[PDB]
Amino acid sequence: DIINNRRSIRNYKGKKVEKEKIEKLLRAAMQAPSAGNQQPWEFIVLEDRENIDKLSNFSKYANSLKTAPLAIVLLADEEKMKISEMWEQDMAAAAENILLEAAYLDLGAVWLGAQPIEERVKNLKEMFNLKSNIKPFCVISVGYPENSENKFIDRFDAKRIHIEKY
Amino acid sequence: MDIINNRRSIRNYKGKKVEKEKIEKLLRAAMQAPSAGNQQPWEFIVLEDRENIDKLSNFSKYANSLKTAPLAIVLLADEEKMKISEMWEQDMAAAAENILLEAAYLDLGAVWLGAQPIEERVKNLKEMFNLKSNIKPFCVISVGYPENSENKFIDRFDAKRIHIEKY
Ligand SMILES: Cc1cc2nc3c(=O)[nH]c(=O)nc-3n(C[C@H](O)[C@H](O)[C@H](O)COP(=O)(O)O)c2cc1C
Ligand SMILES: Cc1cc2nc3c(=O)[nH]c(=O)nc-3n(C[C@H](O)[C@H](O)[C@H](O)COP(=O)(O)O)c2cc1C
Repeated sequence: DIINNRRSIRNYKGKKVEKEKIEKLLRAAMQAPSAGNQQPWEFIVLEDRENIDKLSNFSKYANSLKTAPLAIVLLADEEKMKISEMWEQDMAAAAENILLEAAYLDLGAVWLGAQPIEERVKNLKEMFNLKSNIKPFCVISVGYPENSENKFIDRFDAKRIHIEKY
Repeated sequence: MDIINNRRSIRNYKGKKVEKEKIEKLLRAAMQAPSAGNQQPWEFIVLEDRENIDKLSNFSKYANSLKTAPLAIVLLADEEKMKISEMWEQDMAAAAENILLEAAYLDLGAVWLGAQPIEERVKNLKEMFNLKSNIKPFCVISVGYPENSENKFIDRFDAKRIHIEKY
């Protein structure tokens, strides 16, 4: 169900995400596959609404943060990268696990892209005073959904399937 | 439902073919992934020909799982579908993760075989399938019924990775 029903939800109720749910989101992230099992992820968890609202300024497409009770900033540590070529993929897998787990827990979430847009990456580095080795990846805003639902939109397209050869 | 915890990289498979219905479900799962701009840039080559699958193992030094796999899915992205080309690898990674999770859900084993951005691997996949310039190899996923490995929970949680409010 969660693969079909997971949606980008950008509008939230007032109430906080339970600490037990926050932990489950982070556990889900850390179960992602990673190149070389390098597990390069670090996470900043925000519940301070003043700071979440400020964080909404990191990009032009991050307005969901203005009502979010929770934000999770996904970062990768260069020093942990055995296979630096594929760190974005590791982080994307972790992000997708968070999104799916959020839907499982009846939460709404949306992936707010950062890497590799320089102005976004720079904003996140500055906002969190990040060391040179700590690379911003994305922000996930999370809350209980307002009006929007985790409901199935059927995106299947058989034209994307090539049998044996392109 | 414990699929996020139990999904493992499975690199050795039984000879049993993956049922047509399960193949379709894997591809459906891929296509439900989020994507920047909703650009949905993905294309898939599905292989069940064992000679072609074995040949495909040569694309990388880390693709030996294909030598026993009854199914391979090559993930590709089309430049001409990209509205936000800066993020296409992320879209494709989300699709790959959906495949892997759906595989575990269906009692299958799978492993992500990285390609992009390793030039030799991408070049080998382009050549093997004679791809158009705009069709970019992303990865290969080998899939089958597990031989001597399991989808089981290896707990990778590390609380030191969690920073509260600030780094
Ligand atoms: C981007 C990426 C590329 C990967 N490439 C390979 C690969 O080429 N060959 C391989 O055997 N495993 C590959 N893996 C699988 C990882 O080695 C595996 O996820 C890691 O060892 C953790 O084990 P798990 O998947 O069981 O959690 C890749 C994983 C990721 C996310
Ligand atoms: C790499 C990536 C970056 C994204 N960046 C943003 C973003 O900055 N702001 C936003 O509102 N949504 C963002 N999204 C969410 C997409 O717009 C969304 O996945 C797409 O419209 C499909 O809708 P769905 O998630 O409901 O399936 C991003 C998604 C991906 C995978």
